[PDB]
Amino acid sequence: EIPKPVAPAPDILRCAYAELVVTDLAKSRNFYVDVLGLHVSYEDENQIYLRSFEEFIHHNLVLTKGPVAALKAMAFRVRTPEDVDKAEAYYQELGCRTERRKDGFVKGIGDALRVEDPLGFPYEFFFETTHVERLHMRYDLYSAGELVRLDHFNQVTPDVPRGRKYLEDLGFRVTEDIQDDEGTTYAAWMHRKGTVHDTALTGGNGPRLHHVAFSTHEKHNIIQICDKMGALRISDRIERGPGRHGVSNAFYLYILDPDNHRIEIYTQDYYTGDPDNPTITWNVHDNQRRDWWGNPVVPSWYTEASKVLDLDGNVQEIIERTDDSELEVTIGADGFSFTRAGDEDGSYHGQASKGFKLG
Amino acid sequence: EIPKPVAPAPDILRCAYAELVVTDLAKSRNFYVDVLGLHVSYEDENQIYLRSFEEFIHHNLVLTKGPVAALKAMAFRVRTPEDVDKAEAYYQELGCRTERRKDGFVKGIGDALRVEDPLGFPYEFFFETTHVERLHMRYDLYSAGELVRLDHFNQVTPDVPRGRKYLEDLGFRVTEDIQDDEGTTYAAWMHRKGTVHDTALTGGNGPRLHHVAFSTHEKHNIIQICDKMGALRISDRIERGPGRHGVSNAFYLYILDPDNHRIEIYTQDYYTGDPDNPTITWNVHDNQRRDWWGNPVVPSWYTEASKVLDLDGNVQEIIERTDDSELEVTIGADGFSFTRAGDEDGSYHGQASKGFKLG
Amino acid sequence: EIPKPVAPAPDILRCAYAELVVTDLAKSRNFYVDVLGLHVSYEDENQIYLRSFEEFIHHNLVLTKGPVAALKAMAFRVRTPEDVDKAEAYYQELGCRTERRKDGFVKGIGDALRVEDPLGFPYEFFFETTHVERLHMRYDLYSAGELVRLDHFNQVTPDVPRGRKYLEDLGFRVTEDIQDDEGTTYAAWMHRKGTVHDTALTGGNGPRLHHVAFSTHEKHNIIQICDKMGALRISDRIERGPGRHGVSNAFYLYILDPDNHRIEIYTQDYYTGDPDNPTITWNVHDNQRRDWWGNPVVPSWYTEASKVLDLDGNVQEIIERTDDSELEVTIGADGFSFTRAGDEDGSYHGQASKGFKLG
Amino acid sequence: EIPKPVAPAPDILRCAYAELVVTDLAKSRNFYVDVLGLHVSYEDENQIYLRSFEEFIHHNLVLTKGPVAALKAMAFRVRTPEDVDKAEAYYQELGCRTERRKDGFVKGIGDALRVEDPLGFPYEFFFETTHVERLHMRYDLYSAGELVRLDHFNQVTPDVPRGRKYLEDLGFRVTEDIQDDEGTTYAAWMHRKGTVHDTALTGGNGPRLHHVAFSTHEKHNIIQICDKMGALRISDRIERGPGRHGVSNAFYLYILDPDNHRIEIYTQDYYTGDPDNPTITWNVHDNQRRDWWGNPVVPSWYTEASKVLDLDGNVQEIIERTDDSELEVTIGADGFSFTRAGDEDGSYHGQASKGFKLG
Ligand SMILES: O=C(O)C(=O)/C=C\C(=C/O)[N+](=O)[O-]
Ligand SMILES: O=C1C=CC([N+](=O)[O-])=C[C@]1(O)OO
Ligand SMILES: O=C1C=CC([N+](=O)[O-])=C[C@]1(O)OO
Ligand SMILES: O=C1C=CC([N+](=O)[O-])=C[C@H]1O
Ligand SMILES: [Ca+2]
Ligand SMILES: [Fe+2]
Ligand SMILES: [Fe+2]
Ligand SMILES: [Fe+2]
Ligand SMILES: [Fe+2]
Repeated sequence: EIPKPVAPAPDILRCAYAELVVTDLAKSRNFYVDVLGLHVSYEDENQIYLRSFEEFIHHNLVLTKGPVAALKAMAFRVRTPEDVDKAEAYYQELGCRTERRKDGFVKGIGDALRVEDPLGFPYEFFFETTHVERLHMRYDLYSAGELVRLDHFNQVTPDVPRGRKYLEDLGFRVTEDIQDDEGTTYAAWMHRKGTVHDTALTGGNGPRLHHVAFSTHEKHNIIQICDKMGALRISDRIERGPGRHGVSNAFYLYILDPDNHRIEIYTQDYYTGDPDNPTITWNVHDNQRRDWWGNPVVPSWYTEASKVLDLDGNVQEIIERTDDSELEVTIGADGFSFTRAGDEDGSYHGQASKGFKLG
Repeated sequence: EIPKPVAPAPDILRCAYAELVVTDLAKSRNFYVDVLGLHVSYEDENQIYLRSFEEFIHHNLVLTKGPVAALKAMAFRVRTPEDVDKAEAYYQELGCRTERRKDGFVKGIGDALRVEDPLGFPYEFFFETTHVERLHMRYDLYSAGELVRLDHFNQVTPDVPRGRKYLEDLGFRVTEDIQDDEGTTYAAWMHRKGTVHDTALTGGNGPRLHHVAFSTHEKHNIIQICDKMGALRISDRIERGPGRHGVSNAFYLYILDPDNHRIEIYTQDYYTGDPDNPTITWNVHDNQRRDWWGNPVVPSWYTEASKVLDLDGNVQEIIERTDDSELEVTIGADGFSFTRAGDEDGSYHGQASKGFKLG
Repeated sequence: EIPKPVAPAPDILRCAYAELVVTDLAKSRNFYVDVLGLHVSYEDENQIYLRSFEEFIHHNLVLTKGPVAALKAMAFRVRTPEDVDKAEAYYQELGCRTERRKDGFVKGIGDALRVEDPLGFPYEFFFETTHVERLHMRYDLYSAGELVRLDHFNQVTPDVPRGRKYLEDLGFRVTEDIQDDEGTTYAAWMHRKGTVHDTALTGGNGPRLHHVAFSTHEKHNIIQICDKMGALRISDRIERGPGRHGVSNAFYLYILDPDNHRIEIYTQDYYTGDPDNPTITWNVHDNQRRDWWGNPVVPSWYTEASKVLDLDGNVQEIIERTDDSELEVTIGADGFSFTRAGDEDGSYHGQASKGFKLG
Repeated sequence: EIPKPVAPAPDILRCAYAELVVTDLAKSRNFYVDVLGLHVSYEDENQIYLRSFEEFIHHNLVLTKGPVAALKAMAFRVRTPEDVDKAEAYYQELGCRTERRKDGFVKGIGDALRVEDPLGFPYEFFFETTHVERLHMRYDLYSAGELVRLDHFNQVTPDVPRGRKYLEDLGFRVTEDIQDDEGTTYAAWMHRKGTVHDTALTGGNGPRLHHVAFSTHEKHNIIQICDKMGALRISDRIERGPGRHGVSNAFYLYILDPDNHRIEIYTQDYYTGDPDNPTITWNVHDNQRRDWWGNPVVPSWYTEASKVLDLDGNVQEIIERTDDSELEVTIGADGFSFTRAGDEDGSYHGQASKGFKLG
């Protein structure tokens, strides 16, 4: 569907920051800085610029006050200045709306391209950025739940193979995926920096942003987040987890900000930088693929995701998935999942694992 | 009401071991030894004797081959040889059936008393025991999921207040409980050794044994047990967890052995040895009381538990609870739970937390 | 030989708090509160009262402004009010000075007895204390190096067997000790609460206070204290560690406060509550006894310790040890230590392990 | 002084494996397999092939029986089969001895080029390697001390700047170095894979191999290695640590194999893949540069290192450093180090930190 341009792909380094529209800047500030302990690079009455403990670029998260909570841009750092020109020609050849600012769209970023990409997502490409104090040895500042890096984004899109091919052309390498025996793809993970992923597609009504993911050093740092959320009596904002993922093998947690933007806390996946890095495909009915301990996937995880904006700041039209639903085929009334393939013991039919059905 | 005897209670030091009857010895061995890493002190075609990493007494668990899987004895060590006589007098005055074996009921234990207690539970009291090599610095043997001590038992009984009074008289001090505003007690925790408990009472049809708990050093050790069960493709034997308890504050996991005896893995509760240790009462509707992160309590946790035997080796008849059911008042069709008292937001009506209903 | 009184010992529960005299109260506040994260129960111009994360009694540590930095009192909590009576009668029979104050010596303590004990140490015994908010679930307050309990004191005294027998009559049970093949005892560890110790004797010139130890939950919380002191550029106040102890098997770290009072951080020793708990004796020349990894023991650890005060607030006269010196016999010019008993390989003559002499 | 070739550099992915010659195969196997838990990919009477938990290529270490313990090859994987031709051309232009084997030098490596590089080190470049089962989710085989990846090499060489420029032409990017005000360089670290390093240069008599480094997931894994070595009564084989590095910010430990080959265990350094990644220069006298906590650097760490072999299997002649010795300027009789720059308090003159002097 999406052809490969003749123009060369920009050389993408890694996911770098997201810009999220939030409704109430103070309430968001409490969440990101007071609960989560992210580091303020800059803030005013309109925006809060936040970085992780080990980051030296200006920010990993920008929160912008607005009327409608949404993703405004997912940004990728490119290797050279010229790569911003290479990105522009690329998305031009594709027929996508693009916007170039030599001065950047946000503080702490220089020359940048924003695009409405083929999947309806607002991507940013940029090289130039304001270096700040790298806080990686500032143990006087370290919190028990310290967020040390931006790791990845996850995008909800109807047709996964279509998006996958397009990301592949752009230079992302696919590391794992979820399929069924009848040829349906439910999800795919792909990378540039040599971790399991820098972004990922999740099958579903799209464009929507599923989540943004930050890394911690150790599993006990993720346990601390949960513990702190209990003490602040906000455990209702813990959406799902903690657990160990099947796909990626990372220890994980999903939480929800004031505007229901989903944040993932993530640690200890594996190295993927070799070009013949072996791929891993999971069957959708495998009850260890998402939570390795067989714990049930929370139904909100499959249905809820953030709005995304176009370049005029307007919410993008959602298109409905027509391929089968992961929720439905695993935990819905006609779904099933298994612990050992072909074994009736430890399998679930028409309900989730651990004795639950959908609420 | 169980009367306080005139006879002095045995000075109980701690929970010491449990004797569990199992149907297939070889399968059971694979779980406790090969999966969980417990250390064999003795075995034959009929029994397996197992101790934790820091134990010096002969064993913490005895698996005994039998035709019906059940708790045969929950054993407590007492401070002196003389306390065994005390225990016999005490139980006789209560009108209970007792049996005394000067050379013990199981290997590695000397003079012992077993009783059918007023709650219908098979308790043992002993002092004499064969000292073995204490493995506390045998780091050459240390597993990534190493089980380091026996921590507690947990008992299902229909009338908690009644059992509580009897256990206080016996010298246990209640450290935490769960109650509602209408007079109902759903569970109680009680100790001798200065941790949160040596046993506890869980409201339900009983006598049934709810679980036996072992401790790890660190939270990562419990994570590894989950990870290993995932690798062995027996995640369906993970019943509930891992999580942070409210009551007790401990990190925890619950897993099911081949006869569905429930085992808890536990770490990092607090010191309770001062005689005026503050008692903590939780409301039964508080959705952070069992799992602090608010994850739903799996239904089987409330409905399933092991049979217990009398002194003749027959299963004790089960007496139904008539008091309110914790399951029903919190996660049942007319149930209710809350995150913040008096707040509707993050409350649950007629269902479980995180988007689930009972399957 | 200190005689055994006819009067019964008081029932001691555990070590409870220390009172340290400090010379600059602001400078000390910065260390114990800002660096270490101790929680303030009460403060004014003259005194700071601090508790650990899991404590429900008023405080574990009192910092008292004064002219000469010293130990003012090491306090042990007793099981009942009448144990303070037993304590007074006990020490009086011993011929020791006593002072009783019905309203206590520091805020938050009630009826209290302080004594100049047979070894020159200021011991306190009390029962009454003001209960405070137990912060054990206050994870919104939890530091990456959080101190969770008061664990023990360690005293320096010239004649270890003499002190040992006195502490034994007083109800403490020896757990581990250090001796040589010539009859000399160098150190002894003894307890009431069922951990390795509540106090301990280190041979040397005394009465002096070697240290006060606080516990953490996990090994990484001790690592963080080190990492924080690095980031505050006060690494010169890390005296020794971190490491794994041979004796006690605890993970450990020694640091120095503004007045050189030594503080230990400690986690994960083993259960000692059974009366036949197997005692362990190490040879003084075993290079794994103090640090299990063989790392050398810093000479200041052997030579430096705090002054103690008598009941009139004057520094106790120091009596010189004549028994052999641990320092000299192990790491001095004619000292010796071994890795494997009998083996010349991995032994050290006239120097420290790992390639070092003493400066 | 090493000129840049006109021939394009091979595209280097990462350090891949080391081949070490050992004198007693059986004893070396005990150390690497039974003590350290590395995984066998192939073994016979002459050689052991070992890999780390997360590796998919054939091996990360080859132990080769032979007369003199030494490094035989340090191998880097390249991007494409063609990069092997490029490396041959590159080194031929340098005037270095080369040897090309189309079916490789060791099992499970295909087309390979070995060389005697300008510093005298036997480098290998390959692309082709036999894929093996990636053990990253094999938690049934995970050890409490698990080694999860090969992270880096560290080479000892007399002229750090000379070596630095040659590695830079070869595509390695410098991340951190150690220098003094007089203009001497003592040490430099350089990468390809996006971590602090794939190889490093330590100033000293060379060519020697300083160490081979493996990563763990968490800091506790490294503490387990030290605990297990105390239990095996081989703590004398613990050379240095465990510690937090200043350079790299990684938690670390140095141990010694039966042939005195040094192994580093290492975790949690930071991301370096952006092309403008800030370089960090430390002053040689800063006592927090090597151990962040101020612990002394063991002198053997500076003086001892492994012989390396030329292409005929003969040991390479060692050239003496004429630049200043890091040992002598920091811990030698004329050296010094500081905690805070310019502050004499926490400074050390003519000795090491923590009250120690050179052995
Ligand atoms: O004595 C302590 O300090 C302690 O906590 C336990 C043991 C100890 C030294 O102090 N040790 O070196 O083994
Ligand atoms: O981070 C992730 C990796 C694995 C995964 N999953 O559920 O296994 C989902 C996930 O959230 O996708 O981005
Ligand atoms: O270990 C326990 C402590 C707390 C608890 N719970 O679910 O809170 C249950 C529990 O399992 O009872 O013994
Ligand atoms: O790997 C490292 C990192 C830093 C370092 N150092 O002494 O700081 C030495 C090495 O062996
Ligand atoms: Ca009610
Ligand atoms: Fe994710
Ligand atoms: Fe329990
Ligand atoms: Fe101590
Ligand atoms: Fe290194």
